[PDB]
Amino acid sequence: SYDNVDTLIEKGRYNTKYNYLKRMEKYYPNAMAYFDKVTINPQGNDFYINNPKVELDGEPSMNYLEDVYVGKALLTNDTQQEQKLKSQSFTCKNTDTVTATTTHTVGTSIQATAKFTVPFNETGVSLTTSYSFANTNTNTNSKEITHNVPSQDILVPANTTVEVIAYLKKVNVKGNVKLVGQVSGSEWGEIPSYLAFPRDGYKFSLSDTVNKSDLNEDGTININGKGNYSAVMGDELIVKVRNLNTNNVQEYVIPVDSNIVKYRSLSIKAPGI
Amino acid sequence: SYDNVDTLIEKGRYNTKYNYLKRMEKYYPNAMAYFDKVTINPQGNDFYINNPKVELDGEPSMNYLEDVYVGKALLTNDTQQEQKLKSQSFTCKNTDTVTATTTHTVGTSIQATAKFTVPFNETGVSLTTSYSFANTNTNTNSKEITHNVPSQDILVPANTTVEVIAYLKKVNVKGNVKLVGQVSGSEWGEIPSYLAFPRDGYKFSLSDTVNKSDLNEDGTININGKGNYSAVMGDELIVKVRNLNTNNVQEYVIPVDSNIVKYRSLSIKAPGI
Amino acid sequence: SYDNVDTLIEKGRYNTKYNYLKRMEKYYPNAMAYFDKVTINPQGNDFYINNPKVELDGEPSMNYLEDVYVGKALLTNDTQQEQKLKSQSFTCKNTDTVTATTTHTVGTSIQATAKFTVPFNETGVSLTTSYSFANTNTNTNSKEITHNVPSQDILVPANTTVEVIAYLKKVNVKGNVKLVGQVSGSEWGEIPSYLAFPRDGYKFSLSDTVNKSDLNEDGTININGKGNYSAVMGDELIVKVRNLNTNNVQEYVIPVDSNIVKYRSLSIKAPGI
Ligand SMILES: [U]
Ligand SMILES: [U]
Ligand SMILES: [U]
Ligand SMILES: [U]
Ligand SMILES: [U]
Ligand SMILES: [U]
Ligand SMILES: [U]
Ligand SMILES: [U]
Ligand SMILES: [U]
Repeated sequence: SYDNVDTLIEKGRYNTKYNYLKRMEKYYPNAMAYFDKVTINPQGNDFYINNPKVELDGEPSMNYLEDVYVGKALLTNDTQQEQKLKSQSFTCKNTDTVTATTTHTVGTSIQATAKFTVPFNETGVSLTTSYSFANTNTNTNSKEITHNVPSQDILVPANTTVEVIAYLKKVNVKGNVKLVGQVSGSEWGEIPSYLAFPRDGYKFSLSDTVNKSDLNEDGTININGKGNYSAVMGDELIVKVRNLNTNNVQEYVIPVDSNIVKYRSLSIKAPGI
Repeated sequence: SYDNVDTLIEKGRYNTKYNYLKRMEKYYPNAMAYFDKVTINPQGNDFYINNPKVELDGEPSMNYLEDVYVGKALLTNDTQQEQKLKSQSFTCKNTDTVTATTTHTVGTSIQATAKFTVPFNETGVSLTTSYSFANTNTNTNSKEITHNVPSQDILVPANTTVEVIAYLKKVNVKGNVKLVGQVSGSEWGEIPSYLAFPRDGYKFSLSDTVNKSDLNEDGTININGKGNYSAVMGDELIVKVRNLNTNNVQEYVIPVDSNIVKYRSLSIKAPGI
Repeated sequence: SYDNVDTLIEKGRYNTKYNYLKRMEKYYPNAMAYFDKVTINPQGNDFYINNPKVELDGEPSMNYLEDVYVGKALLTNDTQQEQKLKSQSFTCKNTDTVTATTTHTVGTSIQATAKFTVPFNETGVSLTTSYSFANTNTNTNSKEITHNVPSQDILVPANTTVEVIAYLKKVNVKGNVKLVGQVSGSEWGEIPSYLAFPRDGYKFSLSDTVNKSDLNEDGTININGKGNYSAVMGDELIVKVRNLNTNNVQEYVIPVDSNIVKYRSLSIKAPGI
């Protein structure tokens, strides 16, 4: 259980080149001193990260960022009794975005990717990016959403005008992910024959660079990288209605009903009932 | 109907210099090849953009940005009945600003300007800048506003203290303008006499660089540039009162009544009536 | 009363070097002309700023910046009568920070510091930094706060589900400080003997570089520097409950009860009572 730079672990080439000169120490006593005059030429691998998944390192933090104005309406009840009065429908085209960086890669050597869906729906519109395990990429996805607020029925007391403001709250969800998976496989190369020294075909596994305890059953080895994200997305649609005689304001959420969000038609009471 | 770089269109000097060498093709067959050995020297113009107006390319977007704290008050009713209790008056000096850039000029050659008033009043205080049609200028205007909230009468139930918070909502209105107008007039210059070549006084209109269809009646030609803006301005003044026994909060807008905004004196009910 | 660069005032070395050559004008008429061939070597001081205090140059400005989501809860009353229903407790670890710069030092020469506590408590958690009088330092202090919201009792009408959102308002308090205090003391040095010129041990006070009127009783002299700040801190904890039949939302402040803020357990009415 546990490991973070595939690249540092692949320096178990160091093992092949050392043990190599160690045999040669019998044939010539100054063997170790030739450490860098002897080149070691990689020629391939089947290195692979299995079941790459991104997951939440910590809980997400959420801030209510801004409110988007969506619409306005005066509704006028010049009657001696209370009336149901209909507001107009609105359309807001608003964009939900997320941007996602890899902060600590998992080594550079082996490529991998994994989708991550933003842990905040609240509208019916999900949002996904991905992370690259092996370089520090900033990827950015997004989605235009059209919120269709239909007419609302608003009870308005007698001799009251009423101001109706509608707005879409936005929320900014930030957090830290960990990139994880189970690395397998081997490299094969050659320590080419130098002067008196013999050629040496090699093949090391990554299993054999750590410890049989750290290693799993199935033979792979766990890796972790780091990554952050920051998304901005719609939350509730609010309708605030204000009675222009008393100036009291009452607040209402208009609930939800591709990339088109339709909202319920509600009947709601203005302050003064 | 339609055109965007006066400057590209003024390269109907190219027309005068070409047609010029075209006549000379009879007298000498290698005329076109002297295209850049022959200089063309402008000497004046009465180019002019008529009725320059800025106008809204798209609807404005509005975000409720921040709330400015304006004041606080505890109001205490240690009586066995409900009392009208007066809050203190406040003054807030707050600044409404707008900044405005030209994003795609209309060509560099001819100067023009046009005022633009920010499409959001909501306080009694308007805000205007302008755009330069011919260079990418950022201009910034602003206005200090002093909001004078008088004493408010607050009904407070028996044996209730009440906390009153007042604040000014700010709103951030951003959008895209288009700079428009009707260009007229001409340039006059000279293709000075070179070696065997004769001098050639010229005068071309801008009308004669496009197409009689695109041209208007009156003879001018329509132009468009681009421009954005971003203003931050006051919207409603809110008074929130909280009943300290139940902790319910009720919300109220205090309506409006040079660069001094006076607000109404309202009578309002604390939660608990 | 009044003074702002100790450093400009210490150029009453200029006084010692001038008056010095003024005596020499008798012995040789071209004395003033040697002004910079004569070196003046400081060797010490007991300069000191007494009772250094930071204080508020203007009132603070406060913006409600963002709301931190703290928790969510559905509470369901599938009974034919009204029920008290308990929400779950939450923990929010949130950080209150302040950053503070010195904008106009008070001269570079003499060191001093003074603590400044942020003029906004509202949680039970104060916040302090300091200012350096003599260089333009940005210092930043902060405090993790854990807000412990216990279970709340929420009256919920019959056949009503109810959504409960809890959030912590943050506020951004910015303003300008003035760094003040009463400077005392002296420098002593030497105008070393050059060619025909005699050595001259000196000791000037700072008192004797301005005017006996500006000077105080006790002999010191008032100084002022400038400095700004910007803190971000928690204000009220809000619980908003929404009745899912009518969609009305009522709002509530949950009042406060080291770096651990415990909150009251309230009994509150959902909309619909
Ligand atoms: U995991
Ligand atoms: U919700
Ligand atoms: U509100
Ligand atoms: U237009
Ligand atoms: U309004
Ligand atoms: U509120
Ligand atoms: U003072
Ligand atoms: U408060
Ligand atoms: U609210």
